[PDB]
Amino acid sequence: GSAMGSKPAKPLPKEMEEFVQSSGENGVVVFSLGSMVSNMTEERANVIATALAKIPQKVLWRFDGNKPDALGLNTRLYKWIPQNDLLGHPKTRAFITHGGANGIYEAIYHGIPMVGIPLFFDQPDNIAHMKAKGAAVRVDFNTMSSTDLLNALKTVINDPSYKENIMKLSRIQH
Amino acid sequence: AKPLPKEMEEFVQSSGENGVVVFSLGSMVSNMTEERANVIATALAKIPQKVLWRFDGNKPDALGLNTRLYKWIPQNDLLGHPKTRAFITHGGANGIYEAIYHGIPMVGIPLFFDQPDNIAHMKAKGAAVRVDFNTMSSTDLLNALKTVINDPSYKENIMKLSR
Repeated sequence: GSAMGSKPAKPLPKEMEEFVQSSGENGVVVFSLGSMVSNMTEERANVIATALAKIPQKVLWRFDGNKPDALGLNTRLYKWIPQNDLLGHPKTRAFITHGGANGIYEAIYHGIPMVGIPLFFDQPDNIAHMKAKGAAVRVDFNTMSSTDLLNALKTVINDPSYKENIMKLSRIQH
Repeated sequence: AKPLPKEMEEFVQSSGENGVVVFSLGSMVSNMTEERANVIATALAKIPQKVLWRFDGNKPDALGLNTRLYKWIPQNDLLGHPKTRAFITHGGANGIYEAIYHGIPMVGIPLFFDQPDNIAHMKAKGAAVRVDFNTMSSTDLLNALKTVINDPSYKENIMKLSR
């Protein structure tokens, strides 16, 4: 019973696990665009915040800018997230991601369907293969409206075809 | 509710009282030259810790029996494991936050972007040593690892930053 402890650390930090548990039946959504667009224009952050505020899920958003004016009560901002641990949490319903390789692998591993928002580099191709397999919907960061993002979210969270398609990939992967 | 994939967990537990080291240069090091992979593998093979290396290229000839390659690692789960002794990282912000949160000292190998300044800050705080990916020899990397594992000031300094 030392100060460090001799057991593996808890999956989620203290307040974060309480926030996830408070989602009840609706569950949560993980939102991370990676380090390179954790800061963004006020206009883009409010488009996103407005969409996220309209789903009944709780939302964990990796974000470091100024708090958006339209941030919903269901949404919390985090400078960092234990992404794999959130994706493996039983409450998690969807992953909004830029489509990096580590994130897609964790999404497939844990069977979490995606809203893909590719920005740079391999990310457009990474999401294209997920969209092909029915495990993701794709939206365009620069031009998406709040309703565009909200519809993508509602689709991936509630239409089970996305969950089932990524579970097919999950069951091969492990 | 298990942080590590089964086979990865068995490897981590197999480290006994030596513990493990987590090595990840992130997404932008997809692959590297044979020459660099052998320099790294040679160094990693010479510590008593077991080593989990995020790596997706050709298996290095010099890969030690203490070292395993993974296309993907659960980085926060490994850093939170009681066996973990050090984190060799490119210096991405998320990894550094996790290392600070779990009290794990770092060998920083910054490559691009914010990574040089991220690692420079950790080194200034005594929580990291810094090496150069393109220049480092096997001895350089081995000495850095030995330092941050065996000199406790690095772990103690990063635990200060924790709170």
